[PDB]
Amino acid sequence: RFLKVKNWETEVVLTDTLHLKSTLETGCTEYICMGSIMHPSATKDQLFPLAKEFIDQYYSSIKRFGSKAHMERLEEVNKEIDTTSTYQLKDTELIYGAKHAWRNASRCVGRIQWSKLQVFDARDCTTAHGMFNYICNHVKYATNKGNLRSAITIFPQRTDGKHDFRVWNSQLIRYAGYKQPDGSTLGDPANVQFTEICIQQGWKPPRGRFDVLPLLLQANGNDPELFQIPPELVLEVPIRHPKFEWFKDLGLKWYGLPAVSNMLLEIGGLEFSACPFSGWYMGTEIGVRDYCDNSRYNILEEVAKKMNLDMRKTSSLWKDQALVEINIAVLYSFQSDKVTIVDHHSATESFIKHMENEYRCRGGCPADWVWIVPPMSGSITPVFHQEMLNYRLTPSFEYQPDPWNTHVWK
Amino acid sequence: CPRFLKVKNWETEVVLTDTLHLKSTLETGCTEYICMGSIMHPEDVATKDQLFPLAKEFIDQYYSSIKRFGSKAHMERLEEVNKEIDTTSTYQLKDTELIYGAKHAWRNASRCVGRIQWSKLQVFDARDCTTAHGMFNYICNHVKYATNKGNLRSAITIFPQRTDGKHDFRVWNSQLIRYAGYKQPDGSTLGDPANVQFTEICIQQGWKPPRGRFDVLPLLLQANGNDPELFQIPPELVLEVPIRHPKFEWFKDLGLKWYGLPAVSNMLLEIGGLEFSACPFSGWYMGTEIGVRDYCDNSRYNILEEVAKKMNLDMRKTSSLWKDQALVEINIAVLYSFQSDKVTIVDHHSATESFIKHMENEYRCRGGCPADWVWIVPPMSGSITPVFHQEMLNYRLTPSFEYQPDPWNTHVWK
Ligand code: HEM
Ligand code: HEM
Ligand SMILES: Cc1cc(N)nc(CCc2cc(F)cc(CC[C@@H]3CCCN3)c2)c1
Ligand SMILES: Cc1cc(N)nc(CCc2cc(F)cc(CC[C@@H]3CCCN3)c2)c1
Ligand SMILES: C[C@H](O)[C@H](O)[C@H]1CNc2nc(N)[nH]c(=O)c2N1
Ligand SMILES: C[C@H](O)[C@H](O)[C@H]1CNc2nc(N)[nH]c(=O)c2N1
Ligand SMILES: [Zn+2]
Repeated sequence: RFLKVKNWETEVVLTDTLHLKSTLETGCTEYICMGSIMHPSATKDQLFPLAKEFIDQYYSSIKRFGSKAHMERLEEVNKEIDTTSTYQLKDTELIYGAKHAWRNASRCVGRIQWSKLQVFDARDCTTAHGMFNYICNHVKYATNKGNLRSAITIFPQRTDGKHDFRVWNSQLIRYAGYKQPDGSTLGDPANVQFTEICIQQGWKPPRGRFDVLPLLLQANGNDPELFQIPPELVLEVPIRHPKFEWFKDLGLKWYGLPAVSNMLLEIGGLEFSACPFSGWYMGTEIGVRDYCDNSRYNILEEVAKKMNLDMRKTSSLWKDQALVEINIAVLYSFQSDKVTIVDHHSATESFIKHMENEYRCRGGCPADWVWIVPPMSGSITPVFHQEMLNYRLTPSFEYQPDPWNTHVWK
Repeated sequence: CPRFLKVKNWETEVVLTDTLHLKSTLETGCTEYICMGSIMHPEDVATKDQLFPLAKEFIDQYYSSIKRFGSKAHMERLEEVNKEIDTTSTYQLKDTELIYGAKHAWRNASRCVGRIQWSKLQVFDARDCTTAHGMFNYICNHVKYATNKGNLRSAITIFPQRTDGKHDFRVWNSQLIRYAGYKQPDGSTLGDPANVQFTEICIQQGWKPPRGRFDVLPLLLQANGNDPELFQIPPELVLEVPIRHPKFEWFKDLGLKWYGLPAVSNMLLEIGGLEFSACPFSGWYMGTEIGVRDYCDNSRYNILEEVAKKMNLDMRKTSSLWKDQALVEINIAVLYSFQSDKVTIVDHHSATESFIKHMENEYRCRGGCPADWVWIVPPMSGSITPVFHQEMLNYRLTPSFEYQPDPWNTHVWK
């Protein structure tokens, strides 16, 4: 049945019909909502209807549903699943599938850009060296000297589960984290375990606060191999503040390119376990979560100190004030270095415009309020006031197990 | 449905196990295929047959809570209730049950961050009320008790339950204390834009409006399904706080103030299948309710622009974050003003920390704690509060507070 969503600030009401096309589970039931749970919980027989569904919607998108080309594609695919227990996507299908996995990503506030995605087909890759070459090309292309461009690189699909392609890095570019003797942590605390795996694998750590991690790449189920991304390919931004002259002295920097490399791309029942994708940052991703999460860089105290704020009571809101200044700094630094970045006001504004576009042309837009609303100043952004329906459309990006839990070494 | 559900805190890695969800009752609005977790709201009167098991379930729960389950007094209460539903199509709660039920409706309110306080609720039994004048008396006493000269105390006043649906008690006000809002001929709004409709109802009903920026609305009170009647709350019972800033001397020049007592009066209390359509309850504010929503929502008092001007902020680019900057200062002022006037208020850091402690205790002692993340996380600085990182399960337990239709939409005028 048709569902309505209201914006409580503008009184705009949209009608969702698109949800009628979803299949696999949200995690919720009529009795229990799991909207804030981060991760809720093939064969020839399972494969064809999934392939059929996908081919059907592809040919429906290019206005040739039921065509001879459509009819023959279905036959070709069925015949191929028959003999090889799988099938291969056409290039046009791969590109359509990747764009729509982004289009369907309910947790992404950046989806107004969804159809401008550069798709790199790396399905001919066979070795970690080949993966490294492809990933370098991606990074170089996507960075584009600061004028960032959205991109995805797609490695060979899963076959028997024993020969998976995986990027072991959760993101292509991240800073190392080190467990110090005294008990504290140097670098990025989120990456302490992964940093230790790289060290355990032969990586010589500079033990700095912003050491770019090496790539750990697994091809065709083999042991992963270490690679250093060439430093000229890694664009970084020193963080400074437009008024606080002392801010530069904090010694902070971040990288310009956000590139998720641990997710799984599902298209027509096919599983692409290595599909690193990248866009550009929303300022709060760095300024709020990376720098101010207690379990991350945790710099609020220091900043509030230099701001000489009253830090004895919570109700002075010293944390909130230091937080805003940090996020001003990040946006100012990127903009000053002409590195693409978006603030949470502009991004959420664009997302409301996108939703309206999608309801008009597509009959809806799956969206996860819990992730869409920014981690600071929530209700002064327009998505706070926007009701959203969340549901799962395919093609899609999914979570998968960390490779160091599933991999049986040499 | 699975016996155990786990929730993780992603900052602390603490994992909690929920069994309480097995007792969930009505719908969330969600399905296997769609989640409605961000949807704000996702005559008929229970029949004899619908009422029996709802009453039994509640009575069983009550007698379990007092460690007398299966006792003689328990079986006798069951029998008395059953006969009463049989002979009168309804039944009456004992005072003990009424108090237990109200406290648990609060305990079960998944959208409430203040529930660590739930067992400390003063319950006022107004089921002997017959007239709007009497409702007025009960509500004034509630307000005065709850206000306690600034040392606020949580309270609920419970008016007679629904009978046939044609004799409902209702407070027409959505909250006991709100400021009027006036639409002007040029399209601008004076006062609180949120209350323009209700304000015009009051004016039609005979209220003489002072037409100012902070006019306390009168009470519009309906007893026994009769037409509602207007009453002015004695102004000495309405504690207010002028808003000033500990640093910006000019902040007081904005002429802002707010009332001390948040008191919701449009919700329905369900206990044992009985429906209490008039049950105003009150607590104390979290600062952001005022500083972020009331003052800074664009469709509310919307003062961000004027605060930013007096702060001399660059307001031409959003990326200067001038809005965020002014928002923080406004919320510093609100907390500073309440604390200085010794009126109870809690900041969002303290409230959410207490809520996590509460939720952990509930998981351990009760087997769970329904919580609505979308409502629990504060409207500013979300991720620097501990609830942001906390996975939650949302489900409906009874006794409960529920939404109900606005009374002007359903009332049959006499
Ligand atoms: C182009 C600019 C983009 C912006 C500004 C943007 C913004 C964001 C933000 C702020 C998040 C939340 C991330 C987090 O909290 O960890 C997110 C999530 C996500 N984005 Fe986008 N994004 C962009 C591009 C892309 C692209 C190119 C793709 C894929 C082709 C994509 C797919 C996703 C997915 C699948 C998630 C959810 C990830 C998860 O569940 O952990 N995004 N995006
Ligand atoms: C004692 C201090 C209390 C605090 C600090 C507190 C805090 C809050 C806050 C911040 C909200 C969100 C309100 C909004 O955004 O409109 C809320 C909602 C709610 N509170 Fe509490 N509260 C308190 C007392 C109470 C009491 C005494 C009751 C009932 C007996 C109660 C029941 C509820 C309910 C049912 C909601 C959901 C309201 C809705 O859906 O509109 N609270 N509370
Ligand atoms: C494509 C893209 C664009 C954009 N602006 N941001 C992203 C996310 C980038 C990112 C970059 C990064 F370094 C780390 C993470 C992980 C965040 C954790 C893991 C899951 C829950 N939270 C994510 C991707
Ligand atoms: C008991 C209680 C304590 C507390 N701190 N806050 C509350 C809520 C008080 C309140 C006070 C108020 F003035 C308005 C509201 C509801 C505002 C909007 C209208 C539609 C959805 N929400 C709520 C109650
Ligand atoms: C659309 C969304 O559900 C709506 O704006 C909600 C979000 N969370 C909220 N949270 C609280 N505490 N109060 C609210 O009024 C709202 N509004
Ligand atoms: C428990 C909760 O689901 C978790 O902290 C979520 C909340 N919302 C989020 N939103 C975004 N964009 N990113 C996140 O990592 C999270 N974390
Ligand atoms: Zn749900």
